[PDB]
Amino acid sequence: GKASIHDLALQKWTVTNEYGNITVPGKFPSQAHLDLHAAGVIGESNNGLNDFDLRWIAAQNWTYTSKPISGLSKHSDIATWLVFDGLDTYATVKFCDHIVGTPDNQFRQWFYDVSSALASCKSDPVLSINFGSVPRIINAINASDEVQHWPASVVYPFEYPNRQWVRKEQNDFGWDWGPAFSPVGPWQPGRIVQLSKGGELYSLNTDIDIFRKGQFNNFAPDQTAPWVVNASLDFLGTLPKHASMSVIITDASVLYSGKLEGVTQSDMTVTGSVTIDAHKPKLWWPRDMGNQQLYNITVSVSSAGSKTPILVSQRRVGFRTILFSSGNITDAQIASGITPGNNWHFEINGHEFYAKGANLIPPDAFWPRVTSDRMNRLFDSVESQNFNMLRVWSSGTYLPDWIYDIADERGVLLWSEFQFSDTLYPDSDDFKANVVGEITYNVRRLNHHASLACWMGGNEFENLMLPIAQGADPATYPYVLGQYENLFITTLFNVLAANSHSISYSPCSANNGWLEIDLDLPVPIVERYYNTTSGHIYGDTDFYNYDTSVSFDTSAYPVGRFANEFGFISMPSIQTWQQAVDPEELSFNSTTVILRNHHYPAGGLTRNIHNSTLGQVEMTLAVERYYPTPDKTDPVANFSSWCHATQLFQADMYKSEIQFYRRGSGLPERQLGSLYWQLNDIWQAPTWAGLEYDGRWKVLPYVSRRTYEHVIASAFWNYTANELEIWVTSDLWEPVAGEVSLTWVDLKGKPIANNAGMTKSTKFNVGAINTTQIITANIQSDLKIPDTSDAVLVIELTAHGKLPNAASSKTTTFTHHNHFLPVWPNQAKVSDPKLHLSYNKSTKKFTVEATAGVSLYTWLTHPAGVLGFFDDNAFVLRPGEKKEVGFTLQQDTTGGKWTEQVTVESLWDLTTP
Amino acid sequence: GKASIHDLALQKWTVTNEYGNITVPGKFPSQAHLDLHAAGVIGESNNGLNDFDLRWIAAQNWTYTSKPISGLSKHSDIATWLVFDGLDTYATVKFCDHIVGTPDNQFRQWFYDVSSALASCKSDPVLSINFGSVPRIINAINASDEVQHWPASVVYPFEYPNRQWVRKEQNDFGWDWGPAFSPVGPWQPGRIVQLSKGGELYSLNTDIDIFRKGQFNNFAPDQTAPWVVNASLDFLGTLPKHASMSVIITDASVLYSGKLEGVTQSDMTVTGSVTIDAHKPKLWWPRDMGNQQLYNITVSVSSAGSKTPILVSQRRVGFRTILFSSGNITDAQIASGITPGNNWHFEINGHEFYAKGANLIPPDAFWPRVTSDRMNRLFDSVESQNFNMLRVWSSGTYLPDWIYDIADERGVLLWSEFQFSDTLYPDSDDFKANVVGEITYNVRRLNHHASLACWMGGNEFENLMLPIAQGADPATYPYVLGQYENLFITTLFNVLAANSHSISYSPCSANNGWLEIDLDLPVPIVERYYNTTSGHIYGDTDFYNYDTSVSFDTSAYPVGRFANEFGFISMPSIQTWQQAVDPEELSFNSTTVILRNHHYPAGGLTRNIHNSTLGQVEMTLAVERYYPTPDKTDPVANFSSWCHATQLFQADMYKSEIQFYRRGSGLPERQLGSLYWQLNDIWQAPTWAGLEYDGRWKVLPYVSRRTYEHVIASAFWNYTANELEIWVTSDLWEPVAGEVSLTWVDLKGKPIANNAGMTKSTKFNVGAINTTQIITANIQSDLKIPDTSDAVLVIELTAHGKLPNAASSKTTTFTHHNHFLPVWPNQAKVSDPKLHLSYNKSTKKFTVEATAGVSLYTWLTHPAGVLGFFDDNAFVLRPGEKKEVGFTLQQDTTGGKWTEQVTVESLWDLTTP
Ligand SMILES: *[C@@H]1O[C@H](CO)[C@@H](O[C@@H]2O[C@H](CO)[C@@H](O[C@@H]3O[C@H](CO[C@H]4O[C@H](CO[C@H]5O[C@H](CO)[C@@H](O)[C@H](O)[C@@H]5O[C@H]5O[C@H](CO)[C@@H](O)[C@H](O)[C@@H]5O)[C@@H](O)[C@H](O[C@H]5O[C@H](CO)[C@@H](O)[C@H](O)[C@@H]5O[C@H]5O[C@H](CO)[C@@H](O)[C@H](O)[C@@H]5O)[C@@H]4O)[C@@H](O)[C@H](O[C@H]4O[C@H](CO)[C@@H](O)[C@H](O)[C@@H]4O[C@H]4O[C@H](CO)[C@@H](O)[C@H](O)[C@@H]4O[C@H]4O[C@H](CO)[C@@H](O)[C@H](O)[C@@H]4O)[C@@H]3O)[C@H](O)[C@H]2NC(C)=O)[C@H](O)[C@H]1NC(C)=O
Ligand SMILES: *[C@@H]1O[C@H](CO)[C@@H](O[C@@H]2O[C@H](CO)[C@@H](O[C@@H]3O[C@H](CO[C@H]4O[C@H](CO[C@H]5O[C@H](CO)[C@@H](O)[C@H](O)[C@@H]5O[C@H]5O[C@H](CO)[C@@H](O)[C@H](O)[C@@H]5O)[C@@H](O)[C@H](O)[C@@H]4O)[C@@H](O)[C@H](O[C@H]4O[C@H](CO)[C@@H](O)[C@H](O)[C@@H]4O[C@H]4O[C@H](CO)[C@@H](O)[C@H](O)[C@@H]4O)[C@@H]3O)[C@H](O)[C@H]2NC(C)=O)[C@H](O)[C@H]1NC(C)=O
Ligand code: NA
Repeated sequence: GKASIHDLALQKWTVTNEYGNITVPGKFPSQAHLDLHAAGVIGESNNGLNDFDLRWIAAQNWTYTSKPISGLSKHSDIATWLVFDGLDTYATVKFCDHIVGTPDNQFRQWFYDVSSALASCKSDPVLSINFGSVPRIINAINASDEVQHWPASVVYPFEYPNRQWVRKEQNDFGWDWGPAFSPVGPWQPGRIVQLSKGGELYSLNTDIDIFRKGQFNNFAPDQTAPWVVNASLDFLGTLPKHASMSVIITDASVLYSGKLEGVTQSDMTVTGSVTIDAHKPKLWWPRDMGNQQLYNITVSVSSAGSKTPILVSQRRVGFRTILFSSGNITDAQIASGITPGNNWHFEINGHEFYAKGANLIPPDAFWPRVTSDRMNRLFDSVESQNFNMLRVWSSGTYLPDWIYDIADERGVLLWSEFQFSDTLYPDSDDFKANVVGEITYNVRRLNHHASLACWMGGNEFENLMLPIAQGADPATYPYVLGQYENLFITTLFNVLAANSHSISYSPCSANNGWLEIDLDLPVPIVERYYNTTSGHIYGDTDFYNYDTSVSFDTSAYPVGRFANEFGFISMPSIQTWQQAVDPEELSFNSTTVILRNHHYPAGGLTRNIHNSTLGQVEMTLAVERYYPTPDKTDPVANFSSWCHATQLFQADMYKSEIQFYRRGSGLPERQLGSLYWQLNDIWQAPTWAGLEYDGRWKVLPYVSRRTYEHVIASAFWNYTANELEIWVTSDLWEPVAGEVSLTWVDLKGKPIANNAGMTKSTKFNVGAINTTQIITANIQSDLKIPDTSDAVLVIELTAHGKLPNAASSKTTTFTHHNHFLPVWPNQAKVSDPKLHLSYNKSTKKFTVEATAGVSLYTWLTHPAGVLGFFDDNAFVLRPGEKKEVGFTLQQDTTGGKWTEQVTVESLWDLTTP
Repeated sequence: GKASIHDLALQKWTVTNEYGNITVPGKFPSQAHLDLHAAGVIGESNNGLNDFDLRWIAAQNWTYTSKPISGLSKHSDIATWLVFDGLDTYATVKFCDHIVGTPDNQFRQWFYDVSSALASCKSDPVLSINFGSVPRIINAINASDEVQHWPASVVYPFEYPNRQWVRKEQNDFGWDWGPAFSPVGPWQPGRIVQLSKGGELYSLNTDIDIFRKGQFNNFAPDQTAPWVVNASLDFLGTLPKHASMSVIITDASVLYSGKLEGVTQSDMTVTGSVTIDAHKPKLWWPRDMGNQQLYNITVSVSSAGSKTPILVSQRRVGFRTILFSSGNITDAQIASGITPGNNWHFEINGHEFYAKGANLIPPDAFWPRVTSDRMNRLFDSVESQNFNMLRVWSSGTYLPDWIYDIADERGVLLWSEFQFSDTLYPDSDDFKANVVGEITYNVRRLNHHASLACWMGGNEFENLMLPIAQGADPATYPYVLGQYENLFITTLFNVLAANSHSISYSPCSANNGWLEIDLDLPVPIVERYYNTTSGHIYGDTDFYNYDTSVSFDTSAYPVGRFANEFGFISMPSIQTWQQAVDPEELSFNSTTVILRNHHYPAGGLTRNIHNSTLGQVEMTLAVERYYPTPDKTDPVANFSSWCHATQLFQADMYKSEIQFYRRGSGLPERQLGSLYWQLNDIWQAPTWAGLEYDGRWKVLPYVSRRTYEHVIASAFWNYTANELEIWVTSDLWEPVAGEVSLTWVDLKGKPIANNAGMTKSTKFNVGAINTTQIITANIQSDLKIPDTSDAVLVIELTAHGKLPNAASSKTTTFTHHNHFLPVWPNQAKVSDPKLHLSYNKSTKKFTVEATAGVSLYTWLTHPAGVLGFFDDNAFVLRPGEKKEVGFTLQQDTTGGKWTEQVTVESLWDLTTP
């Protein structure tokens, strides 16, 4: 009596529009833009001005229709279900011409009993799914005077208005780094399940919660306590009374084989738990903190009398604790010298760590075409930059299991969020009920992933949208604050706590922490909000100061506990532009390039050249103020070269912020995180990304890689006081010692006399997760530099130590390269360094040599036909010094000839015709 | 009392669509596609699948509206005219809200008296021109059962149907090498003319006819007779009775200053003539036949009593006779050994010459954007290929004066045609009246150009469309034949003869000649048609055999008097593709590349993949049968390389035809012309062009240049009999002597023993415009080639002689390079020739060297940022031999760095991964 399953992917689909005049072959899973492009009705959606030209698609219905489905049993002993892991979004499902369901949530698994439709069916049943125009439906919802309305500043759009009314990925209606395609379709897998009486059940969803005994959300657990493994299984259809549960936990070697205890059951769910000795399971750690130990847990449900299980579920899991700590700074912390206020940090298995990484946005406007290969390449680039965390930004979406799997096994912590973002939302009973379906399904679905690090209720509420709402409508503000608490704390925190003991919570991405957490309270998390004291420090920080005159001025950076967002936009490579835009449109300010800059966004549906131009201007001023301004005679080389200068400014600014945040680990703030805005791009356009749509590295990720190294030497320049400081900062969990060499040369590479009055070398000791000051110098009073525009300081650090939980006693050697230029890059008197470049096919290394003088911001550019990244880039090179640079080849289309097309350049080349 | 003129270009224009929802800035002259693209409403019309996607434009009206026009006098002593040199096509002209005209001919100058509209105007007048949707209007015309209809095979479309009903450039509705944009707008210049009573007149158009006294159309004039200069001037408005005319003719040094005699006048025209001694004017000749002597003739019209002229007109003219000879082969010609029948050749100033060139199609789908620079570059490429003639193909259009000017001064003969093409046409009274406006205006306008070489009534009537009509509807055929004669002979020949004594005529582009020409006959040209005799030869030839198994088989080529059309399609360069199509679409058979191949055309409005694919297949089979078939690992290099093989096949086939046509000059046919199909491209697509849209040379023009040299040595291979013949052919007007070296080597460059049994060198004598056989050899019986797949024969000719009408006694040296391969290129055992390439900035030469062996089809490719052509390309190179190759730089965008981006390759490179 096994469950009979027809995968909807193997069925045959046709897609039709609303007006009866467009019919093309369909795919499942897909969305209509993708099936239209596949048939040649449209060009690649990311191209040209398609954000405008393709709006006829979002404005109408699309229907996915199967051919008659064969092979279903028509015996009435049998229950026939439709199971949909994702439908995007408002849809009308029909089976043999009967409306069987009307789904309205992208983020929910839907299931419908079609037994009776099948029975009435005079031939093989056709399944059809009629997907609405989302703008039209949300416009119709909003137009009613019977629903909630908010001030214009609170619901101000990017492109389409009214997004707060639909449980759909919010960026689908446009964002300040992406287009507004509002795609629809069967966006995740789906199938038909036929279940026979007294037979096998079907598994819908499985919540595995591995926690320390006594553990609660948001509180540090007892690391000496036994593990509790709790398993709760959702299913279709009939589980008999007095059901029993057993589990086998094996190395992903049996850890445990046993029965579960305290079994409970209801109509569609069965739950049990088991306790395991603290000494048995090996711990999961993030990358560079130990092993990524995982286990397979298979859970079987049997029924009194039955020889064999009728429900079996398997997940891959880890044994670890991950705490997000946002409560008060303790007396103990205060006496240690930490500024009072509220924490904002993470702990893994009881250990504090410095978080290093970025914000992950959706890699594509069409989730169905996002591949395993594409996401594996992206994770390679994340590891290589020395990340241990991504913030999975809201709102794109809840990531599919397969993406958390990648994180799990590589050791990247995923700070996760519910899909609510940069606006205020409804809190009627029906909207909430829909949200609760969503929060309950996804919290349960995702809970077993070792990479999952926290849940936050949504993006930018207490730090941005709530105070906008207070300002915009003071009289109604306490009402909208109550809805916030009611939805994001009372409903949502209770839902998470009901389904997880292991994952901590915050009602939004940035806030001043909590005063109390207690489920006995009507609002179980009592937020601090603005109940603050002068001198105290709370919360994580943002930094988006676009005034280019203070960009490198550390007195303008925020003093906080964790930096979860910060950035400036930059152009992508010309090779990236070349993917999406016409050759004649390749200039800094062409109409198409400007219209693709959504910084700043249109605020609606117009072609807003003015707002886009504001971003164009920010980049232009940044370059003009700090970097040589290209003036290349070939207009193509001029565009390419201007694109690269914008990237240099972004890299250097992020470096400047990251080293300041990291040093803060050892100052009274005790800063413990850096997540730059933003890791990646959704299309080809000027943004905050470090990784372009296809994966190509900007200058940023090469610089952040170095600046995210375990042990770094960092140069801090107070340019008003003309004072230089060099600090050494380490994220290791034990003290380390080492040395930094400090070599002053002119831009031809000749040493400056007496090393400009500075020591050639100095030793250091630095505490665990801490910093130490090793040099201070007034450039005019204490150093003797004959010409500051003909000077560079080359900094090399070496240190010895162990990574956390290292097995081997053999100590690792840590090295960091850096430089300090006592003027702005545009003031440096660089000359042609006469770079030589060659490739060695045996060693697979490029050799780069400066022959005539010092090269600044040396830069290798791989060609179009290849994907990957170099082991270093944007570096200082002195003549005679030979540098070897390898490349991680992820994909090659050039049959190996790409090595001959690689080029090298430096700052000098920005200045030539 | 001077004429007051407002140029409509300096007025301010707005363009609006039919439905009130599109408004953009306008230009005059322009067309709506161009003004829409300029405003960013659409992308470049030539891009992607815009032939489909842009059809919403042709389907509706576009209105060009001025701002209120200032500065017109409102005195009723004054006549105010609108003068339009071209409006495309059906339009409604309004002036101060009054319909003043409804033009319906692209090819006519329209003028309208708006004096009364101006007088009623309560403020400054607005001029508006509402342009129709042409498809809609011709569909409406055709739908009426009151108009003529033809069999489907006769009016079979390319894309839009019904084109026979509109006097508009026929290719605007699509052709088998171009798109169907059906553009509309003020496509040529226009202005407002205010004329005061008793003042200056305004010149509309001026017919200058310089002929030999007694000369008539189509008959060889007397070269010893005096020149008659006839000047007929069209004007607005009032010329008083008893007007007089004088002329000054000056070097373009007075040739003549005098009065005109036999003056006649009517309402809008004044005419007079003057006779000049045969000894006074220096003659105009085509390029490489003498000087391009031109003169300025200024004609003034004065009135009894008036001190100064009231009408002045200036044209640039030449003194020469050009005969198109299509009458019977004379007894004299027969006794000389020429096959009987009818001639088809040209004579310049009484001398026969061999015509060499190609068919010129419109360079752009939008005539307004065609520039002087663009057409100058095209004429450079024409001269460089050794052309002396272009056939200005119908139907595109009647060329503007400025293009004939370029031809005039460079010496390129322009065989010109009336705009009727590849279908049969109406012959109602209104249609004819419209045509007569057209033929009369353009014949008069163009007559003074020395480059003008003939008028033919239209393309493909008697050789194609008439026999299709006889086959398709035998009963109605005599009726449609009568309309043909009535329109294209009775009406049109009379109209030309009324306005020109100097320019010969043919009722269509290809026919068997005439039996009689006599204006006393009801049909003044009595066509031979099919009144033929076995063994006799008539007419010019076409050749479009697409069966690749006979392409190089000279027994399949047509034996005629002149070859006016012949070809095979080939892909353009990848750099050309890259202009118009997405990167992902760059493969031989992508959907976009296939859809842009209009060989074969859709036959209507569908996306006809099947018909397009037939052309794709022709090119594929051609390559597979004869040339190495690329299999490059990089898909981009694979596409590029497949594009180049198609070009090699086209070049070699044209060479094979041209040398066969030219040799025919000395055989009983006495062949006297080669015009290959086609010179140039209207957009980026696989076609018969030798010059791609932007001007880039295919392989074809490099090969035809050599094959159009004055003196050539040509290899004829009968591959069934395995016989080689080498002939020397000369187009000079006097005998020449010289020598040809014949060097047999293997593909490493080592001589074959005893030169394979062939003489190393041989002398020749060749008659004026004639040929001589210098070698015959059976490859197996008479030669000793150890391995025919490891053999090449390198042929170099040198000769001494004079070009026609050369002043200097110093004789010119003529050299021609060629080769013979005794197997097909795909059978040749080529090895890596190890080519070296360098550039010398002082000499501006590239040096090309084969280091390791013989290189076949050596090929330099200039990069994207530069326009021009090399002085040689696609050549055989033997090792040690150094070849220098210069480049005519027409435009550079790369600031001189393009020389470093030039690459070289050979046949060998098609075969590598
Ligand atoms: C392992 O794990 C698990 C998980 O997995 C766990 O379990 C858990 O637990 C928790 C705790 O307790 C809980 O929670 C809770 O909940 C509730 C509700 O409930 C309900 O619902 C639910 C849900 O459902 C859903 O889902 C599911 C799953 O999947 C399924 O099954 C179903 O079907 C459904 O589904 C649906 O829906 C959804 C949405 O929702 C969607 O998604 C889907 O699709 C569909 O549609 C459930 O679950 C439940 O259940 C249960 O119950 C029943 C009876 O009733 C049974 O039958 C069953 O079997 C079960 O049982 C279990 O549980 C229970 C409890 O509940 C117990 O008793 C038993 O024993 C067993 O175990 C139902 O149906 C809610 O309501 C709650 O809340 C409350 O509480 C809290 C604490 O806890 C607090 O805080 C809050 O606030 C509240 O309270 C309040 O109210 C109340 C009344 O209502 C009262 O009493 C109190 O007092 C209070 O009040 C107060 O205060 C206020 C203010 O503050 C004032 O005003 C007033 O006046 C006063 O004063 C909670 O949350 C859950 O539920 C569970 N789950 C399960 C599955 O089971 C376990 O535990 C673990 N283990 C270890 C060892 O650890
Ligand atoms: C384009 O796509 C869209 C989306 O797919 C299509 O719109 C959808 O059309 C279907 C079929 O008509 C509807 O389902 C049927 O609903 C009726 C009830 O009708 C009322 O309810 C609707 C309310 O819609 C909501 O959205 C509106 C905006 O459009 C908004 O203004 C309104 O306030 C509602 O919004 C609230 O609720 C939303 C959740 O629904 C929520 O997200 C919002 O936030 C908000 O809170 C109105 O459109 C309509 O005018 C009426 O007011 C119902 O009677 C039908 O019931 C049948 O099916 C169910 C199972 O689903 C079954 O239990 C019943 O017994 C019954 O079955 C029997 O009848 C069938 C035939 O009717 C028969 O086939 C069957 O065999 C049985 O015999 C059904 O549920 C969707 O509600 C609607 N969705 C929308 C609007 O979002 C649209 O038609 C497409 N257009 C084209 C041209 O193709
Ligand atoms: Na209010």
